[PDB]
Amino acid sequence: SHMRILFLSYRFNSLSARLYCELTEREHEVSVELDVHPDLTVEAAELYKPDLIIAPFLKRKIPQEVWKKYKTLIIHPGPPGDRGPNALDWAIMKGERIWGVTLLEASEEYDAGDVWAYRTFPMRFARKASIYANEVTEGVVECVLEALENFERGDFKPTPQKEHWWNPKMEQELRRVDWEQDDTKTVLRKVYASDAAPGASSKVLGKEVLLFNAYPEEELKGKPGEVLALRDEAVCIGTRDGAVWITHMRERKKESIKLPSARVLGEFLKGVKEDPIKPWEKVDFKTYREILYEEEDGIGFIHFNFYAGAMSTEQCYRLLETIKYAKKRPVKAIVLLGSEDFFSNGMNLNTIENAESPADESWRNINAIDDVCEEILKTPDKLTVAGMQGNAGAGGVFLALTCDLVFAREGVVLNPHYKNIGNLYGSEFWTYTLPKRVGWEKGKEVMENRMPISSKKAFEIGLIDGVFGKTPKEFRQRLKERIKNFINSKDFYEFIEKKKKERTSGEWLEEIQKCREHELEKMKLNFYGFDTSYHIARYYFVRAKPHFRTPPYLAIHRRLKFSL
Repeated sequence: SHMRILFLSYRFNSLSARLYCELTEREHEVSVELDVHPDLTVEAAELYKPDLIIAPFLKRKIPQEVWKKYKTLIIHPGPPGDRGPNALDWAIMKGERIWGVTLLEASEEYDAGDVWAYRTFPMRFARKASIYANEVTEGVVECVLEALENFERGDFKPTPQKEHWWNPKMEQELRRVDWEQDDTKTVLRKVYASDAAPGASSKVLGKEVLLFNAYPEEELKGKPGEVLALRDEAVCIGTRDGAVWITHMRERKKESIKLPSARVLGEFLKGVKEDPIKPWEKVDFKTYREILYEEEDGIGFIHFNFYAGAMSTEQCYRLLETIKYAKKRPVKAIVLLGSEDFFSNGMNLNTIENAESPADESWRNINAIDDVCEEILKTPDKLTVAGMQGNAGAGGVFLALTCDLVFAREGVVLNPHYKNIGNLYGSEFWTYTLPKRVGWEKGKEVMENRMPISSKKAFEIGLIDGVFGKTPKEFRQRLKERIKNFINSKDFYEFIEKKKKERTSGEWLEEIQKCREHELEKMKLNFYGFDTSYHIARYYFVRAKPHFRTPPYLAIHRRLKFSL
């Protein structure tokens, strides 16, 4: 059973990429056609002639002549019988305690098809994007693998829907945050239901904005809608009964992009006081903590919750400060944990796109990331560990590889390449870390591959040191257990005595410095050379510019020497 499967996807988003990994790593073939026009979707089915069509992420209705000719399965982010385009938004706005995902056949009426598989799960009070990236994606993977088994046996009959309900597209009026009428929990619900799209509309300091990435505040209080403090470019705003932090906003203009709240609001904030909290401080009330540092059992853990996994120049320097602090503590190991949803995705393209000179900000950002990487590498007397709870890509993958040990949760998706951002050369000392892990030949193959790999595949090829745990929490618990065991063994003290010798030698230090210099000269060419392929790719990505065809690297049915 080696099937030829066609994905229909609005964008090749995280769910599409997770399912791509699960299917191709089982030796099925997956071709992708992006959702551009029904005529293109029809042409792609006729060109590729799939065994099976899966639609992980649909915008347009599938043309009748496709799904009447090829078995076509649709992913719906709600339990059986739920119908409509904003299933998750409604489930969060309504406060459902149980939700689910359904794999169902295409049909004439919207979301009416017979059910092939479904999974249910308890709801978290959390951002829509986090539900989609964790509970929904894990459930969808189980549905799809189950349906491939059913499909190959050949006598499967799906289950028609009995009871069902329809929720229309959710309107902004329902999402809009009113600082006077809404208590903190209501603000949270509205932002969570709208994050990472379309955002919850609001007014702040006179500006019509969309709100993203909210956190409750318990100490600071004031008048509803008053800005009470600034902290790492997040703003804290009074609610009816309290206060809420908003880390990111987007103005409601055509050209505008999602940015840290301080950069959107700008001069309007003049006079607000920064309310700093160091990551290593203990607080016993709820508040916004971008970076958290905690010690347990001789291990120092650094959580860094950078929105979208994107690390701006300033977030890099804040992370560096915390690594430096940790390296002065009496810990045996330092563990970089990122956030539950992302380890890191590299440079912050939005803050780069927003800068007066994108090229100068790119140069600032890559040097900031490399300063973090350098500090990690030059840690002679402690174990360094990257714990990837969530996806990673571009410079974020190579940040992890500077750690002595790299572990990832099961189901993490990796993009260890730059082919989506204008073929950047990359830095982060990859010319040192990558061949030490896979060899030069395979390392070059890894960075030429534009398609994603799973953390299981990354472990099998030697790119990372282990993969375990189904959820972020389970992964953190097994990670701590495994590190705790190592640092309490004789093997750890032998290892540190060797590392102390290697990482203080002049030879090793000149080696890593030469790798940084050579990488940065290439990135300098990328950022400033006459070829501006990097800037062009960044513009299309940050601005979400639409596609007018499916590139051949996605569409196998549209490659030059394609036949049969």
